[PDB]
Amino acid sequence: NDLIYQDEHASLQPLEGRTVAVIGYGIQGRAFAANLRDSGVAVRVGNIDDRYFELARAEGHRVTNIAEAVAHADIVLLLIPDEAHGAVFDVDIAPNLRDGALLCVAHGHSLVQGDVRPLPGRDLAMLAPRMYGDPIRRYYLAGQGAPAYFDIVADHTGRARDRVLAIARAVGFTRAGVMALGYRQETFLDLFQEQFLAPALVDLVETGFQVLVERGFNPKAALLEVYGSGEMGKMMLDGADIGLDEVVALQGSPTCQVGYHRWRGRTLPTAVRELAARVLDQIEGGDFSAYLKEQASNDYASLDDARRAALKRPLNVAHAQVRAAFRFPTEAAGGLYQAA
Amino acid sequence: NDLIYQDEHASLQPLEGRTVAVIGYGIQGRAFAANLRDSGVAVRVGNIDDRYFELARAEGHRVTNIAEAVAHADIVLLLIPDEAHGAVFDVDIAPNLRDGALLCVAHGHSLVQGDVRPLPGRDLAMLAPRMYGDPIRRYYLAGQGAPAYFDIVADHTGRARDRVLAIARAVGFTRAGVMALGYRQETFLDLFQEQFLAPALVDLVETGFQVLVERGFNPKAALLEVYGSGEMGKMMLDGADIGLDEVVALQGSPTCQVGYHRWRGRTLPTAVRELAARVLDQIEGGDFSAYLKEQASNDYASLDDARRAALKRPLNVAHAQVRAAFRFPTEAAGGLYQAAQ
Ligand SMILES: NC(=O)C1=CN([C@@H]2O[C@H](COP(=O)(O)OP(=O)(O)OC[C@H]3O[C@@H](n4cnc5c(N)ncnc54)[C@H](O)[C@@H]3O)[C@@H](O)[C@H]2O)C=CC1
Ligand SMILES: NC(=O)C1=CN([C@@H]2O[C@H](COP(=O)(O)OP(=O)(O)OC[C@H]3O[C@@H](n4cnc5c(N)ncnc54)[C@H](O)[C@@H]3O)[C@@H](O)[C@H]2O)C=CC1
Ligand SMILES: CC(C)CC/C(O)=C(/O)C(=O)O
Ligand SMILES: CC(C)CC/C(O)=C(/O)C(=O)O
Ligand SMILES: [Mg+2]
Ligand SMILES: [Mg+2]
Ligand SMILES: [Mg+2]
Ligand SMILES: [Mg+2]
Ligand code: NA
Repeated sequence: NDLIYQDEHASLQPLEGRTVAVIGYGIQGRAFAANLRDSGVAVRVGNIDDRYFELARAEGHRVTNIAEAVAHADIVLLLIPDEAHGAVFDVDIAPNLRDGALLCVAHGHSLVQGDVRPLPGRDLAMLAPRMYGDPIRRYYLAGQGAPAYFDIVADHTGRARDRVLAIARAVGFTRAGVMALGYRQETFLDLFQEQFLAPALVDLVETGFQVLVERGFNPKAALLEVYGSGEMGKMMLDGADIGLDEVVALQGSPTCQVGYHRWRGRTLPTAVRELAARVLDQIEGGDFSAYLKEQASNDYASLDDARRAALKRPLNVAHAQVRAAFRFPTEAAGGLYQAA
Repeated sequence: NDLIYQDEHASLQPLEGRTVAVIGYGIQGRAFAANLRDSGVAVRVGNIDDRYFELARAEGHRVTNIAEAVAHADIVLLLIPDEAHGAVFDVDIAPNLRDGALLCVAHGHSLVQGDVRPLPGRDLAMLAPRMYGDPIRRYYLAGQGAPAYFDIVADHTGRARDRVLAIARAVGFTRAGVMALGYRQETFLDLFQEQFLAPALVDLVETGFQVLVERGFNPKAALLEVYGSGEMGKMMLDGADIGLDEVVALQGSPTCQVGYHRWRGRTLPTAVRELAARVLDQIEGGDFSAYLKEQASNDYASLDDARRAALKRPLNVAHAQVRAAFRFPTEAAGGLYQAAQ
């Protein structure tokens, strides 16, 4: 039976007189660092000598190297890329982590790989948000939050749970719900979303766009319908609330609803389900983890090549033409991470 | 090259001293009515004797039967289901449409089928928003808009275009962009999104949930990752702004990016391409239109059954379980259609 913590199940008492070192000031680090400060938690940033160090200083944080941040903290949040956990743990964290100190990862990968490990006298946990940085930050400022999963891997102090959930509460996850889930399950689940679901959603949008273009439809209009209008985006985000079939029922004309229900449950052949299983086997079997380590140890040059190639795909050429000629509703993001 | 109107390309001058009859107070009707009212346009609602009639009165609109609203209007927006257009046009609109009056549809279907036709002495246009009612209304109140396609079908007065684009500005569509597109192409494009893409997107989310649960993953966690968390919804909506591959490049960890690009462009078999082609054929050759008419004739009895059947699929059973347990952040839609500035 699932164990889910909300605001009534956590407090900031565990953080009284304690310092949190946010290690890394990237997509997660910046949001955690911002939300912790605004919740009145004493917070530090530990970062290498790169652009994120300068950004942290620009947004008013105490910033040092990782070793000094860890040395001066009761709670350490390791929010750097997963392939870099091993070296930073062995060289910078493990040697400097105080007795009774808590170390938290935001993803189970490094724990499954044995790159981050329990240490005598210290607490090890996962607090893994189900959302990226900007949304977590905007939700927090509007008195809301996104969900998280947590796992208490090692608890020498016996106070690991209260401290992990106090961190979750300070960053806002308890406003949605923080659910117990093993670090190993979170790893395979998270990598599945990234490797099957997300690529497949975009491939499907792209297939809609490519067929419409081949069949002589206006490319701007084809792009707009398949996601560019924001309509498929809204259906999916409104669907998160009330349900996907329920969005079509509430919001679709009878013409739309009859069309939708003619093909609902019939569009995908069994080969899609079978690829999903192949992707899961690769994640669980160690094949992905090996591929990731290869792709990593060049400062991700093969990823740079892929990101640049993607921007010249027809869909993305058409996106730039539509966005130049159609204004999309956005919200000002300036000072979003400065003190509330 | 495309014809795309924004705010600097339209004005409210063509609506000075003119009345708009909104026919229907549904998803589109309620949104048009509110945005028109708030933009300082005199508006009336024409509606049959159902709950939408009472809703329009409760939200403070002048409501009558369709015939009276049309008879007292310079511009008429036909915002009822597409299969009801034929009988309402013949009985309520055509005999009461003033000389020099404009009739607009928000979808090209009734025009393709010939159920709404040009009338001597009058203007006929399509103004088809690329968005449903709630977002249209929320965007408007934020000083933003949804995109729309327009087509001038008949222009007796010579003022059809100015008036269509005037309505578009009043409702907020020109804050995004209003593009000239033929009613026939809008019909097939709009139906294709509804009949191929939207089902495929939900079928794919469903496949994700099903494979995870059948391999013994926590059902609540599986539901959350495939859409329930809002993350995949946020990726698609943010992607509308900056691009889908760009969202993953800006917001995804290096782990996420390496995984995404390992399978991006390799997930779908050719069968999904061929299905989209099959759906376009059914739409273009009149097979869907025949199907919709058989469906409409039953008072949408089959639609009621499928809607109730869908609530019992494991995905939607897991949805209610997740939503009872996790709080999802949403704005109060309660005041959304109340009078504004
Ligand atoms: N991307 C997301 O929104 C989410 C991230 N996570 C997890 O959170 C953690 C942080 O991920 P992101 O914020 O996306 O990462 P990111 O790509 O934004 O990481 C940037 C930060 O990592 C530091 N960094 C990078 N390589 C380093 C190295 N070799 N040594 C030291 N510091 C280094 C940079 O200085 C910078 O502060 C990861 O474990 C990730 O799996 C999980 C949930 C959501
Ligand atoms: N659903 C959407 O978000 C969008 C709809 N459209 C188009 O807008 C038009 C309106 O569709 P929705 O607002 O979604 O429909 P809806 O299902 O919300 O329509 C409800 C309204 O239609 C009236 N109505 C229903 N049957 C009627 C009949 N037989 N005679 C007279 N009035 C009747 C009701 O009294 C009520 O006012 C359609 O042509 C549709 O294709 C296009 C763009 C977006
Ligand atoms: C409910 C969403 C997915 C579709 C709404 C839409 O854009 C239409 O043309 C219609 O419902 O007829
Ligand atoms: C950017 C979206 C699709 C994913 C963000 C997320 O949930 C992760 O675990 C990650 O980036 O590593
Ligand atoms: Mg994730
Ligand atoms: Mg439609
Ligand atoms: Mg549509
Ligand atoms: Mg991840
Ligand atoms: Na429903």
